[PDB]
Amino acid sequence: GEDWIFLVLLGLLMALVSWVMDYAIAACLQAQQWMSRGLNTSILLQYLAWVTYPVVLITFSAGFTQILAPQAVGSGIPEMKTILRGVVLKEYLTLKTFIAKVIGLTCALGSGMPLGKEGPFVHIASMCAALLSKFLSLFGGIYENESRNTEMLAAACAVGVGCCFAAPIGGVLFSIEVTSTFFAVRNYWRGFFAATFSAFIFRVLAVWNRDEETITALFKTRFRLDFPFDLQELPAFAVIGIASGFGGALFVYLNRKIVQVMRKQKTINRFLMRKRLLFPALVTLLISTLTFPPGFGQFMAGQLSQKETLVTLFDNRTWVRQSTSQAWNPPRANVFLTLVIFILMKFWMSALATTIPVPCGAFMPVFVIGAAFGRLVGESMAAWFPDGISTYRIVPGGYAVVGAAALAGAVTHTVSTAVIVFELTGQIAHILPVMIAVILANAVAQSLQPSLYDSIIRIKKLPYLP
Amino acid sequence: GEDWIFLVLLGLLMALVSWVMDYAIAACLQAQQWMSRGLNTSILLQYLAWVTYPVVLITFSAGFTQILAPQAVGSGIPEMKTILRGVVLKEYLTLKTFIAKVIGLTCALGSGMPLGKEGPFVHIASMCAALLSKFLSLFGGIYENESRNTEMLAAACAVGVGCCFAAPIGGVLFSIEVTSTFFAVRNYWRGFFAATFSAFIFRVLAVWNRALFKTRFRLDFPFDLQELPAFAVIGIASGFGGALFVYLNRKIVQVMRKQKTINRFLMRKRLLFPALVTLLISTLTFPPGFGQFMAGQLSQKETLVTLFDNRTWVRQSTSQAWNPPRANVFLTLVIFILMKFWMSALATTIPVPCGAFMPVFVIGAAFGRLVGESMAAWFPDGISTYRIVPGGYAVVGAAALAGAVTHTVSTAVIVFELTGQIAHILPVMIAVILANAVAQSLQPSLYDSIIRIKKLPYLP
Ligand SMILES: O=C(O)c1cccnc1Nc1c(Cl)ccc(OCc2ccccc2)c1Cl
Ligand SMILES: O=C(O)c1cccnc1Nc1c(Cl)ccc(OCc2ccccc2)c1Cl
Ligand SMILES: [Cl-]
Ligand SMILES: [Cl-]
Repeated sequence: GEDWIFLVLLGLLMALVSWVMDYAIAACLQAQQWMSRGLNTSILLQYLAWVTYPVVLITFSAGFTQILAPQAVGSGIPEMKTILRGVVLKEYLTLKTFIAKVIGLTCALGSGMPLGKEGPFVHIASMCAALLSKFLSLFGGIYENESRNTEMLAAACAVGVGCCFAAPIGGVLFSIEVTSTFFAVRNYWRGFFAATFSAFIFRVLAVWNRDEETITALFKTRFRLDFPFDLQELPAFAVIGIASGFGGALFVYLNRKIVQVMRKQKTINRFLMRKRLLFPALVTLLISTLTFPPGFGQFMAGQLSQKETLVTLFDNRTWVRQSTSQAWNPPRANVFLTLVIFILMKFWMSALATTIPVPCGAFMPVFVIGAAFGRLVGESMAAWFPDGISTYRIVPGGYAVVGAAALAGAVTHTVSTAVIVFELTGQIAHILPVMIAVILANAVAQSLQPSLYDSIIRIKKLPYLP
Repeated sequence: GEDWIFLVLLGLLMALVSWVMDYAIAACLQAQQWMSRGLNTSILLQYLAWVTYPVVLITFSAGFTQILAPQAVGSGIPEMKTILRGVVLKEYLTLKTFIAKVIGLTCALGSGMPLGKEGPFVHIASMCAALLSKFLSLFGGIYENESRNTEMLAAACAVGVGCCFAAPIGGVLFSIEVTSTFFAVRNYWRGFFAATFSAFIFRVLAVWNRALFKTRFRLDFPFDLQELPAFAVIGIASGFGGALFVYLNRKIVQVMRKQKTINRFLMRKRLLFPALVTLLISTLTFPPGFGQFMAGQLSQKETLVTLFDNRTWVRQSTSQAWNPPRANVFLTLVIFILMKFWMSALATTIPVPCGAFMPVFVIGAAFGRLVGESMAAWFPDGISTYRIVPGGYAVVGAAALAGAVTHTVSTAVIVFELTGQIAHILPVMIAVILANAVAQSLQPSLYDSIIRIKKLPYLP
C-alpha cells in the first residue's frame, strides 16, 4: 500500500527538520551567554548587549515573516483544527509559509523570549505532508480526494506534536484531543506508525551525536523507586490540580484580554499599523530589561534558558535541607521568595509575549510556570515534615512534575499531558498523583474558560463548532 | 453533576468486585497446592486429587452457568461491541447473568485452566453500569436515553479493562481499539476519570488489607541500537502467531459444529465436553508426570512473575521451575509455548465464563524470554560492562502477541503501567507495529472472528 511509504517519509523529514531547528536555536542562546561573559568589563556594556541581541532577533523575525508570508504568525493548531474540518485557507500550506516559519521560529526562540514551539511544529509537519505529496506526486492523479487530504494531514499533526515533546505515544494522543472531536482508530494507528518512525530517527541521531540534545537525557528524573510518596500526602497533589485548574483558566483569559485592548485602542492601533515593527521590539526590550541578571534577573533565575530552568526544577535533591539551586538562592533572598517572584513575573510575561507578530507556540511557557508552582508546594512540604510525612522523607522534584502536567492540561484542555510527562521524565512512580492533579485541573478549567486554541480561533474569526 | 457521581460509584464498585474475586481465585489456587503437598506419600492419590479438583470446579462452573444464564458463557467483548453499535441482546445485562459470570469465572480461574478475565470484566463492569443507572432516581422513560446508556457502557468498558490489568491509562486506550471504530474525545476523558478513582481505591485496599508485575531492570543502557532487529523479529513472528491463534480457535468451533452425530451426542450430555477437556489438560499439567517439562506447578500469575525476572537464566528462586533435573530452560520454554498454544485455543471454547488475554500474554512472554535468553547466550559480555536483559524481551514479546491477537497497539501503554518502567518504549512500539501490520494482512481480530462464529451483525 502506497500510504505506508508516505508515512515513513513523513516521519523521516519531520525528525530532520526538528533536529536542524534545535541545533540552530541552541547556537543562538549560547551566543547571548558568551557575549555576556565577554562584556563583564562594564555593567552598562553588559546591559546594552543583553537588551540589544534579543530585540535584533525578534525584529528580524517579524520583518522577515511580513516579507515572505504574513499568514505564518502565531500557532498552527487553531488553523489546522479548521482545515481538517474541511475549510480552505488562502496560502497556508505553500513553500513561502514553510520558509517563513522555519527561519522565523528559529529567530523567535533563539532570542530567549518566553515562547513555545508546539503549534508551529503542527503547521511545519502539515506543510511537510502537503509538499511531500506533490514532490512525489501522490496527490490528485490517482483516486485522490479531500477525505485522503484530511486523512494525511491528521497523521501529520500527530507527527508534529510527537517530534516536539520527544514523546511518541503522548504526542499522538495530544494531537487527537486538540485537533478533533471524533477520530478513526485507523488514523490513531497511522499516527502511532509515523510517530514511531520519527522516534527511531531521533535515537540514530542521538547515537551519532555526543549526547541527547534534550538535556539530562530528555529531562530524565532520578527519584527513589521505593515509597516515593505516602497516602498522607495525596491531599497536597490534589491541591496542585485544583490550583492549576484556576491558573490555566486565568492565563487564557488574560491573553485574550491583552489582544482585545490592542484592537479597542484604535488610535494606537492605526499608529502601530504604520509602525509595524515597533510593538514586537518594545515588548522584547521590556522583558529583556526585567530579565537582566545584575538588576532584577537574580530574583527570577534570569540567567537560565527554558531548558535549564526546567532541568533545575526537576532535580532529585531538596533545596530547603539546611548543583543549579544556586540560581534560585541568590545572596539577598531564599528559594521560596525566588519561586514566588518567578511565578508572578513569568505569568504576565508569557500571556503578553505570545501575542507578538512572530511564529510562536505557548506550551513550554505554561509547563515551566506549573513546574515552579509544584516545586513551591514540594519544598513547603519538605520544610513542614523534616524527616518524614517516618524514615521516608519528602521528594519535592516529584511535586514539580505534577504541577507541570496539571497547568499545561488546564490551559490546553487535555489529559494526554499525563502520558507525555511519563515518556518525558522517563519514570511512572508518580502516576496516581499526576492523574489526580490533571483530572482536577481539567474539571475546574473546562468550567471557567475555553481552551487556548479555541480563544485563538474566536479572536481570528475562523469558523467555530463549539 | 450526575455524570461525575455515576463515574465515582462505577470506579468504586468495579474495584471492590475485582478485589473480592481475586481473593477467592487465590484461595482456590492455594487449596490445590495444600491438598497436593498433603499427599506427597502417594503418587496415585496425589494424581487423583490433582485431576479431580479442577474437573469438579469446571463441571460446577459449566453446570451453574447453564442453570442461571447460558448467555453468560464466553468472552464479553464481542457482545459489548455489538451492543455499542445499537443492536439489542435479550437478557445479557441482568442480575442472573451477573451472578453466573461472577461465580462461574471465580470457579473457572480457581483451577489450572488457561483462561483470562479481560472480556468477562468488560461484561461485569457493563452490568455494574446497568445496575447503577437503573438504581439512581434519574431512571425512567423520560431520561433512559440510548445515547446516555451507550455513553456509560463505553466508559464501563474502560473501567472493566482498567480494573482487569491494573493499568489505568492503557485500559481506556484498549477499550477504544476493541469496542469502537471512532475515538470520541469526550468519552476518552470519562474513561480516564473513572479509571483514576479505581486506581485510588486499589491503593487504599493495598494498605488497609495488605500493578503487581513491577520490574527492576537497568536505567542505564538497557539495550543497544545493535539489538532493534531482534525486537523486530519478535514483532514479525508475533504477527503470524497472533493470526494463527484466531484461525485455530475458529477451526475448532467449526469442527464441533460439522460432525453431526458427535455434536448431538455431546449436546444431550452437555457436561461431558468441559469435563473431558479439563481432564486432558490437568493430566498433561500434573507435575510428577509430563507437567514438570512445562512448569505445570506454577499458576498463571506465578508463571508471568518468573518470565519478567531481572536475572539471566542461561548463566553458564521460583524461576528454578523452568529447569527440572531432566530438561534445560530452552526445551522447557519451547514445550511450554507449543503445549500452551493449543491448550489455550481449545480451553477458551468450553461452555464457561472466560476471556483470552492472559493466555496469549503469557505465551508471548515465554516466546520473548526465549529470544532474550537466546541473545544472552549468543552475546555473553554484551552485543563489555553491559550484558543483555532477557526479561525486557519478555515484556516486548508479551505486548506484541497480545496486540496481534486483539488488533490493538495500546498493549504498548498497558505494559509500561504493569512493569512500572518505560525504558523499553522504542523496542515495544517497533514489535507491536510489525505484529499488527503482519496480522491484519491475514486474519480478523479474535473478537470479530467470534462475531462471525456467533452470526452477529458484522461491519468490517
Ligand atoms: O531552552 C533552551 O535552552 C533550548 C535549547 C535548544 C532548544 N530548545 C530550547 N528550548 C525550548 C523552548 Cl525555548 C521551547 C520549547 C522546547 O521544546 C521541548 C519541550 C520539552 C518539554 C516541555 C515543553 C517543550 C524547548 Cl527544548
Ligand atoms: O494466577 C494466579 O495465581 C492468580 C491469582 C489470583 C488472581 N489471579 C491470578 N491470575 C490471573 C488470571 Cl488466572 C487471569 C488474569 C490475571 O490478570 C490480568 C492480567 C495481568 C497481567 C497480564 C495479563 C493479564 C491474573 Cl493475575
Ligand atoms: Cl512548546
Ligand atoms: Cl486476562
